[PDB]
Amino acid sequence: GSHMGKEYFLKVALREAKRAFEKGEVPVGAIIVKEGEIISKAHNSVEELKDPTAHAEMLAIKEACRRLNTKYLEGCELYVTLEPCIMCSYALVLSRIEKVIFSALDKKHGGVVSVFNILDEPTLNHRVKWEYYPLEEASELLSEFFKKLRNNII
Amino acid sequence: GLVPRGSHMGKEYFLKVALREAKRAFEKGEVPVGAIIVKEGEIISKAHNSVEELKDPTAHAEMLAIKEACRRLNTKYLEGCELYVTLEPCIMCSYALVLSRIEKVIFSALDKKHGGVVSVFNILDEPTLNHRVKWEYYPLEEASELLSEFFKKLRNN
Ligand SMILES: [Zn+2]
Ligand SMILES: [Zn+2]
Repeated sequence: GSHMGKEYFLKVALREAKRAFEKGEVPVGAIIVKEGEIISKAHNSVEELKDPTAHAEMLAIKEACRRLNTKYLEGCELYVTLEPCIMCSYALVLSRIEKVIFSALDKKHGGVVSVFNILDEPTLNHRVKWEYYPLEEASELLSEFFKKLRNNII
Repeated sequence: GLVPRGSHMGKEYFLKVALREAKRAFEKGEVPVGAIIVKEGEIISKAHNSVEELKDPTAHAEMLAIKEACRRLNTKYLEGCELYVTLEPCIMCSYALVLSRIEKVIFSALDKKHGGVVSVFNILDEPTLNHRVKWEYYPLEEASELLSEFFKKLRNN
């Protein structure tokens, strides 16, 4: 088959971020993969669900747990278009995700390499591995979103 | 001054309502944590840890209560709301308070292991946040004992 590595799965996540952008949401997409199979896909849906916690990662985790009928996502990898925020980073620990791969950094809310290094905190019983795999399109989606925000505010 | 008015119930009263939710969790076989959201003295939502029932690692009491309050008030921001929880919010829930713009969180026991307010991380006192969530540790030993009893019934099986 064709190459289904990190760029491929992040590209799939980018489609979810695109969908979010089209829906007027902050453009972040996430997918959960287990043994090369996509288990769930989700996008930031804060605006449509009127729920500040409805970040892509959170929705993806809930759907994966629902499909696998399990509270833990051991052996699963999460691919997200933007570095997970503090809330989502700890959700990864709680769900026991194996690894998270992200394509852009979040300087003000990131909980992996930016504001806090939540995933590397010693006290943690389960250790979520991570990888920053930058993709130009992920950052451009965010930059375009903020240009739209400015234009929509007098 | 044309209608009746009264003082809002006290912190102990609301924490006791939360403890009731926590006991329900205990009886349902989950981590015994309960939480409620109050706005202008009125209880908007109540919830308890439902991770096992829902098979959802994110279903902590605070998360469920916030989602329910946002839905009942038809808004993503809970400005003016206070959250009472029987255990110090974990890191995930602590930031959820920030994202939801909750005004203050009041808790009755500490979580030395996952605590995100004063124990592991001080998520609320992070000057990076635009919204500052106020917090208060209002100790009630009964809340700590409920958690200890749970963990005890854990090993003893
Ligand atoms: Zn997040
Ligand atoms: Zn929590």
